[PDB]
Amino acid sequence: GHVETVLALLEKEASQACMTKKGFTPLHVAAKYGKVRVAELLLERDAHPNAAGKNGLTPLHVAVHHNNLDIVKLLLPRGGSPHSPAWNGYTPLHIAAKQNQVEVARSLLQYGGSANAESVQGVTPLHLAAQEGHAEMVALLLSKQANGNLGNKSGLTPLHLVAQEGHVPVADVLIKHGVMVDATTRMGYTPLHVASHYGNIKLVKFLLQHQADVNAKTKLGYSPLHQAAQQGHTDIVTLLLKNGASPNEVSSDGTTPLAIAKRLGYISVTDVLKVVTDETSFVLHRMSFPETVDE
Repeated sequence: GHVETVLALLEKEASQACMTKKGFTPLHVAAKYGKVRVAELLLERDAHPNAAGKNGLTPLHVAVHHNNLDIVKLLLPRGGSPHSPAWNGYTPLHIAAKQNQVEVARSLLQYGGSANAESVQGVTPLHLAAQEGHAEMVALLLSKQANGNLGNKSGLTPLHLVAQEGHVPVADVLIKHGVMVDATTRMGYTPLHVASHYGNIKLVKFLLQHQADVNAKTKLGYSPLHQAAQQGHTDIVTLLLKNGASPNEVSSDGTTPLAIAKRLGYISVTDVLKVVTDETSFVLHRMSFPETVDE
């Protein structure tokens, strides 16, 4: 970060195509190390921000990983990359949400933002924002207009992920906005099913209030009970049963919530579930897990 040295290098016309084996650009180290006085020097030679290496990364993507936003706010008029994805198809929106800077939403709001762009998985920036579910996100995301609950390849809707992490705040914000409470996955799992597998009574109570069905069955017969029993989360199973969840529902494999609780040797659960459950629909080991976005 010696700026007058770079001024000396400028008259010698060093190329701005200086590319390493890792795919870095001269803009990337200025984005990382926060040595930024040379940025106006780099634009004296009319630098172009659109530059993607082997990993397809942009100055904004490297900038948001370690944010010195004063450069980015001025790069945006200097032909900034509005919807640039990474090699993973990742937009700056959801990675900025996961990094969760306080003004990065305002930084993109200076231009705008798209929180529905498809990744290589099919996940939207709205869904990855809801997965972290920060405090300012549920306020700011309102200004952006996007599908409130957006499925992925799995069919995972923001509500589903919120139930997975059991973030009550986000689950509230989302229900208030009018997202689908019982949104289903490609296999047929709802945010209740998923919360019951998680075993979070809070992430289940909230959903009960949201009116997600307590007997929502999967395409293979698994219900939020079967799931709480396989998980061994007696708390969630009791919360379901108390709220009317049926305990005598046979799945596509012939195992009820009791059958499962038993096979898994969970006794605390088996005591309530086995008695609440009626006699097993059939005389007799495939489990049931909700979908999740891949790495």
